[PDB]
Amino acid sequence: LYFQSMLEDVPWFPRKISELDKCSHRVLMYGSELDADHPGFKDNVYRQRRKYFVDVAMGYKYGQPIPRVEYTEEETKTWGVVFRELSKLYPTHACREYLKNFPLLTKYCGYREDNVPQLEDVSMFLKERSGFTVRPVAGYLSPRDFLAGLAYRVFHCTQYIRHGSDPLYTPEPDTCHELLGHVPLLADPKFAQFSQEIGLASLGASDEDVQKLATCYFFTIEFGLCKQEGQLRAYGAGLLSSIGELKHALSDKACVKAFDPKTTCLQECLITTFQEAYFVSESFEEAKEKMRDFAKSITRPFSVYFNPYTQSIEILKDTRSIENVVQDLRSDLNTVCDALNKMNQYLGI
Ligand SMILES: [Fe+3]
Repeated sequence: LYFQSMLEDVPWFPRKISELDKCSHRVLMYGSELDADHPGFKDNVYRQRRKYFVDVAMGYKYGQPIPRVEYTEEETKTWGVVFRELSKLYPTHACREYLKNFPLLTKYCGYREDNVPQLEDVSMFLKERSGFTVRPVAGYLSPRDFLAGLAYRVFHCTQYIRHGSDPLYTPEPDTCHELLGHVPLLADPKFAQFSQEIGLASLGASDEDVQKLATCYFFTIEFGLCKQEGQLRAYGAGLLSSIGELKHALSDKACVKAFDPKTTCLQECLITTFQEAYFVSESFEEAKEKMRDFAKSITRPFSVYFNPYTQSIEILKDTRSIENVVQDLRSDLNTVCDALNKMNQYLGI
């Protein structure tokens, strides 16, 4: 009864991976709902495709594999233009994590200019490498629902291609943005943990706090820089997608600051580019540390613990669940000691 009353005071969140379906289908604005200033607003042929990707995404259910999508010649050509113009900047703008996983994506997921990668290939790739998976989404989800996905290391992705009239421009996150922006970093473990941190911190949180985490998501996952060996590199997906803002964030005429969760979450997210400032993290371990610490400030009666074996959320409400966690850590520390002893036994140190 005590636990029942505890959850009634906080917003609903999926406690099982199967319950995440409720978040995936709560689309506030479907992809077929083109904006008035959209370059394909009068394109009936384009609207037909946008409606097609919506229906495909709406048909997705947990456990079922992501259906293969036959992209048209125009859509592949549009992908090809984006793929080339961004590849000319990556070895000088993208972080080390990006350049390490991108060739792997070319090998296993078919990242080419003459072929649009399928989500099912990407999902199996990410799961095997960082535990992340992707889901097709029919449109825009609330920040609460999208972040809830990250708590399970599930990234909701679009499948549609931007309008072919201008491949170097997109008002919305098309599949080119997802595959070339988010995916190559999702394959990195330290980044995956960092992305999952934001998600776990949103579970059961207030709308005000969720909006803050969404802002932190914006100026990191979407528009973030990382200092690697003095040189400045972009890791934000929004930067790795826009060829113009990518070179700008690493230019001299751009205001560059450091990622401070309490201050950054108050910064204004500008959809109409560019951004007023770009925040920098030293690493994805520090970034994870920044969100691991920031979650303490968010008000909720409990703390959450992700169970990767059952893909569920453990609510730490009593001393029993807490003691259970500590005991597991004592077992893991024992394994650490064993490895230490075996190292002394063989390496003589
Ligand atoms: Fe994005």
